[PDB]
Amino acid sequence: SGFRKMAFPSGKVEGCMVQVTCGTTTLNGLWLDDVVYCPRHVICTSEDMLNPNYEDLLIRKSNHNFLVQAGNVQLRVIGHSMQNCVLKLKVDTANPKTPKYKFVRIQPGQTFSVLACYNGSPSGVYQCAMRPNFTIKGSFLNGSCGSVGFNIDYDCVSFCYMHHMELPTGVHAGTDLEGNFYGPFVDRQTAQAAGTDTTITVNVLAWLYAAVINGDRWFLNRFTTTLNDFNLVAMKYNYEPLTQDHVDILGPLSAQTGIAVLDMCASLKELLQNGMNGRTILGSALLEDEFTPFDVVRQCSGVTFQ
Amino acid sequence: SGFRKMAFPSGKVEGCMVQVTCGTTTLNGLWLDDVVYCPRHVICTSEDMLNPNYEDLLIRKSNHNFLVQAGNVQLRVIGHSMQNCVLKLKVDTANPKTPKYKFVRIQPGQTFSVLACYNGSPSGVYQCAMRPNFTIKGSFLNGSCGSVGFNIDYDCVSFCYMHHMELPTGVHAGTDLEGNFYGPFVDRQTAQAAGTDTTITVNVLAWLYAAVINGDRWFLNRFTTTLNDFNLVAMKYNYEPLTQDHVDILGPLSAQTGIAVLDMCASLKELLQNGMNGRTILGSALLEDEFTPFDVVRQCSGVTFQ
Ligand SMILES: *[C@@H](O)c1cccc2[nH]ccc12
Ligand SMILES: *[C@@H](O)c1cccc2[nH]ccc12
Repeated sequence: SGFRKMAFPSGKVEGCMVQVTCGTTTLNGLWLDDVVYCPRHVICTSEDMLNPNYEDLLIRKSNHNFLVQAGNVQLRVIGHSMQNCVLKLKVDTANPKTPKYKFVRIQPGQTFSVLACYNGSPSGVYQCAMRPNFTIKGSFLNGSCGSVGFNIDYDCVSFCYMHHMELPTGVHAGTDLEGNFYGPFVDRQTAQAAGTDTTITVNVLAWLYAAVINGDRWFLNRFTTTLNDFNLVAMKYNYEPLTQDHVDILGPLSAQTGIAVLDMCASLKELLQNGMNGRTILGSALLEDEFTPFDVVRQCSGVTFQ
Repeated sequence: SGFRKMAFPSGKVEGCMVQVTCGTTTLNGLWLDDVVYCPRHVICTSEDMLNPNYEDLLIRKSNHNFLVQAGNVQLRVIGHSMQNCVLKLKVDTANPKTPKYKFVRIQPGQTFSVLACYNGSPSGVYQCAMRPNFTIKGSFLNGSCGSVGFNIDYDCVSFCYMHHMELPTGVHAGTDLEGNFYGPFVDRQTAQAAGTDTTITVNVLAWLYAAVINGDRWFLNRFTTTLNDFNLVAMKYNYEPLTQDHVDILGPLSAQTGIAVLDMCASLKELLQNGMNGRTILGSALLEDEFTPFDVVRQCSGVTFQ
C-alpha cells in the first residue's frame, strides 16, 4: 500500500543524454543510434532570439560548429539537418546504449516521466502530466533545454517530450520528438502565455479509486447521479467533461472496489460542492488530477519493466 | 522554476538489482562487487513467520538453496552469512556495473530516493523522507522486499535503506544496509505499530523558502518572533522543535530571499494558527515537510551528478 508520484526508472534514458554546444549556447541532446536530437534554438544568439529565420541561420553553420560530448568523450558531427523545431546531428558513432524506443505524441491528460538534465548530466527524475492547455508544470532551470519526457513499456522507451522553454506563469512548453510543439507556442520571443486550463476529471476519479483501494473511504456516499447531471456540475467547477469512454476506462477500478463509476461521480460532486472540511485523501488536501487510470493500476496492482 | 518531488536518476542502482529465491519466497537483492545483500526473512516459511530463530534456520541451508538471478542469467552462490537483519550471499561473479558506493545511515527528517522493484526488475522511482517515528510513507506491494533507498553525490551512491515490511497503518519499515532496523521494529510477526509522529519543522521552513523563490508570497508578513516563542507554538501543533543549528542551516536560503529565518517562523506561526483560507503554496493545500534545505537548494539552484 501507499501511493506516490512515481516515475519510471531512468537508466535507459540516462545512457542517451549528451551535451551540445554551439557558439556560447550549451544545452542537452538525445543520442539514439547515430543521431543526436536537440532544440533548434541552440543555433540562436541573443539578438537572433527575437524573430529568427532558422533556415538562414542553419545554412551558415558547419558540422564543426557543433560540439557534442557524451560524458567526457567528444562526438564527431558528420551531418546536420532541421526537422520542425528540432535539430538532427549525425555523429560518426552509434550509441551502444540505445534502448528499444519509439517517438510517440501524447494527449492532454496523459502522464510521463521527465529526466531533468544540465550540461548533458542527469539531475533528477519526476512525474508530469500534459495539461489540457498543452503546458506542463515542470521543474526546470536554465540549461535544461533538451531534457526529455518518456514512458517505458516492458523494455521499450516511448519518448514523448523535449523541453524548450518557460512561459511567464512558470509552466513549461516543448515539442514531441518530431519537433512539433505541444500547444500554440513558438521558439521565438513573444508575449505568448499559457491561457486557461481545466481539471482532468477522469484522473481525479482514478485517484479517488486509488484512495479507496488504500483505505480512505470517508468521501463515499449512498447517492448516485446521472452522467449528464454530473457533467453540469463539472462544467461549473471548470472540470473537463466525462465521456462514456472515460466511464469504460474506469471499469476495472470500479469492479475491483465495488463502487459504480457514477457513484464515485456522486462523491466527486459532493467534494466540489462541500470541500473536504479539514480532511485529506492520500495525504492531499486538494483533489489530485495528475494520475491516469493506468497509473493507478500499475501502482495499486504492481507491474514492472525490463 | 517549478518545484517537484524529485528523485535521483536511478540508473546506477538499476544495474545492481537481482532476484533472490529460497524455497517458495522470491524477493529482491542488491548486487555489489561479489556480494548480494537481501532481507534475512527470505529463509523464512509461513510457520517460521511467528518467532523464528534465524541462526538455526540458516545453518540448515546450503549455498545451492539460494537461487540468484541477474536478469535472465543465474548467479552461483559460493558462501552465505548473516549480518543483523540482512543476509550476505557471496556469488562467483563481481557485478561489472558496481558503482562507487557507501553504506550510510540517515537521520529522521532526511530524504532519499526509492527504487521499487519486483522479481529483481525495477518498477518505479520516488522520493521519501525518514519520519521522526522511523517509518517511511512508501508505496510497496508484495514482492517489494529488498528494494533499496539511496542518495547520489557526484558519482557515488550512498545506500541508506533496505525495505522489509509494511505496518498496519500502511507505512513501511526497514533497515540500513548493515541490517540494523530504523526504529523499534523487528522482522518477526508481532502487533508492532508506528506510534506517534511529528511534523519536520525545518523542512517546512525550507519549503516556504522554495515557495518564495518560486513567486508565492501571500503568507509573508512584517511580524517577527523569538525562537523560544516560535517553539512554544510548534509544540502545540505537534511540530518538532527548531534549533539554532536549524536556523544556521537555513542561512543560505534566508540570504537568497532576504527573509530572516525568524521572520519566516512568524509566517509559519500564522499559517498554523490561521490555516490557508483557501489558498495554496507550491500547488499544495497543506504544509509540506518532506523537502530538506538541501533538496530546496539542489532544485531551486540546480546541481547535477555524474
Ligand atoms: C532551449 O530549449 C530553448 C528552446 C527554445 C527557446 C529558448 N529560449 C531559451 C532557451 C530556449
Ligand atoms: C521482506 O522484506 C520481508 C522482511 C521481513 C518480514 C517480512 N514479512 C513479509 C515479507 C518480509
